[PDB]
Amino acid sequence: MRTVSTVAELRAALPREGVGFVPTMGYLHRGHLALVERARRENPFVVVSVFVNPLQFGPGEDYHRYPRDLERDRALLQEAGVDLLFAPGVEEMYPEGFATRVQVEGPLTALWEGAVRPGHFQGVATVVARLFLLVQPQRAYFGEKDYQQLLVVRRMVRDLGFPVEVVGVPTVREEDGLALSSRNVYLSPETRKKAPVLYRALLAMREVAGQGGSVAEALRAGEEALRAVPEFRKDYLAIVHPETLLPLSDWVAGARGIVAGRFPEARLIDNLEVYP
Amino acid sequence: MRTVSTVAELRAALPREGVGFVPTMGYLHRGHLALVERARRENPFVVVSVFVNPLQFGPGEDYHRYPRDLERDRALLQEAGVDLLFAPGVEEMYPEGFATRVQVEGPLTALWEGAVRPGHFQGVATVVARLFLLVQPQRAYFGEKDYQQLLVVRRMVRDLGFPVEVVGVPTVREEDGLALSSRNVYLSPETRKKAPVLYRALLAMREVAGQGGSVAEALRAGEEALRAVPEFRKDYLAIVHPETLLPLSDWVAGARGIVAGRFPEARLIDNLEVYP
Ligand SMILES: [Cl-]
Ligand SMILES: [Cl-]
Ligand SMILES: [Cl-]
Ligand SMILES: [Cl-]
Ligand SMILES: [Cl-]
Repeated sequence: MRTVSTVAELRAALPREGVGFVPTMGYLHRGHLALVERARRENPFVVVSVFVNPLQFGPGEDYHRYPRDLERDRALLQEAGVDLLFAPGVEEMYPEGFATRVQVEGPLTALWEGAVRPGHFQGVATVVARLFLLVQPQRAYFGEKDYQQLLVVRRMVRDLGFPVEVVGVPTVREEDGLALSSRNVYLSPETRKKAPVLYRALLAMREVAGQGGSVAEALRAGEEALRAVPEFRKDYLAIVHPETLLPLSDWVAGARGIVAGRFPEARLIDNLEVYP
Repeated sequence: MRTVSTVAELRAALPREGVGFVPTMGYLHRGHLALVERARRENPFVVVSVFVNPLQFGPGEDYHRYPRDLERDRALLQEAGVDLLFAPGVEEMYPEGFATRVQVEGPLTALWEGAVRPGHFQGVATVVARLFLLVQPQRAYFGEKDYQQLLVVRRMVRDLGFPVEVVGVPTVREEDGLALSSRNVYLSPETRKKAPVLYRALLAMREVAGQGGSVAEALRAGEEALRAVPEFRKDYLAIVHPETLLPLSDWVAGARGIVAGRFPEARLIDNLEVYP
């Protein structure tokens, strides 16, 4: 695996065909590797980027606190069979004079995570657009854990016409169900025990949906699950349309349950298909 | 030459390399042809788009009356040796659900045209980004007459990483100096006679610059020239830095004289290098 940190070397190290791409912010875990394997198996050349993007971190968030361990990532990727690792510095990605932004507007970015993290999706859209242009991938892989982000990237791709196939990969979970996330390291031993509540709430809703319950009844079951863990401050809990993320008035194939909230030392999010 | 109106036909007809691209809003004139000849000479495959982009027009502007005649444009491009003409409908460029925008921030889009036309450059950046992604050109050609627009496109390309070489082509003018423009068709016979005043003012500033006069002296000469035509209501007249568009206190190579204003039936703009 060749490691590069500049745009110049990146472009020269890239073939024009069969590129599978996996954008990440470093401090990789079992979950990221699932994306890399998927990419490795489907494309002759695999590229993974590691870059903590300042643009998607807003006021009051964890930019400087974000987990960083390049050598650990470089060793993990090298072993995963990745051909190219792009680990640029902030000034390589955003040199002096940088002033362009890409943003998906409307309900897709105004609701849920967009309401809790204003400006977050503009930062994501901007860095993804740039990465797609620098890498020119045939396929790009994203985790379903960040479902809204996945839809935002798909919308930007469809709207602007990027010739990139965006692939969503199922969420990797711990035995107790806690979705893997680099931010889980924030959790203390005690909070980690309560963390499974998000997935628990989501399962409660899927259960009602399977028993023939209404959307409203499913939401109630989910609310109750969360209420049992007051330490968890809920941001939102809903059952939304799989493509528009609008609250559902009735069930539709692919109905998505989404939840988010925060414990004192960290914020967590999760989602799951509740119907059928 | 072949004419296509859908993204599907476009992508299927495009080669992977050697594409020279000229984006336009139609109702072509000799000036557009200069861009086309430049692209034809420097590239094996030439693509021209004709699309009046609603995103770059304001509510009180001329979107509805903008000159349109695809047949005449086709005949012209046919003789010019163009390979592919992309003439999409609004529905094809911006289908239901379209919600993404691209914008260059800062003084570059806030000054001059950006102040007179709020949101104009976001509209330009957005459609150009999309056209670049659909066409995937090696080189894209723009007229220097819309100098600020040329810089904005260059900044977007530089920032996002578009593998596109943006070529600026010198302005084509009538014998009396008026820069050719599709909107010149709005001018009444009497106004057309007074319209050369913008170019005259620019020439007056270059004259002073060439004689060793100061920037301030050059501006006075330009203002005096404009005052000869009271029917012309100036938006701005300045001598600016060629890259930042900031007003100059002293001469620098590439110093650009820029002017814009309105006649009752049409708004005109023009610019010229006044130094050295
Ligand atoms: Cl990540
Ligand atoms: Cl983040
Ligand atoms: Cl045009
Ligand atoms: Cl316009
Ligand atoms: Cl307006």
